[PDB]
Amino acid sequence: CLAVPGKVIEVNGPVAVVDFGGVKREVRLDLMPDTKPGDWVIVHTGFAIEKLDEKKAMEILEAWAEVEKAM
Repeated sequence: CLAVPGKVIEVNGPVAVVDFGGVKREVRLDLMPDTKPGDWVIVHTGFAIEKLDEKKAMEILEAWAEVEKAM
């Protein structure tokens, strides 16, 4: 919905491929260089700015679903 987490599926140096609901995008990892496939990330202007796990990604999606329903 807005800055929704994506799943890191590939890492090549400072560039990752990250899957956002089926749509893969290239994402820069310079700010989080330890990121690995299987991690989740929040992305701002093409750069991963937070690394998170699946559990937290789920909770964020649940919150979005809730705010959207509430509005």
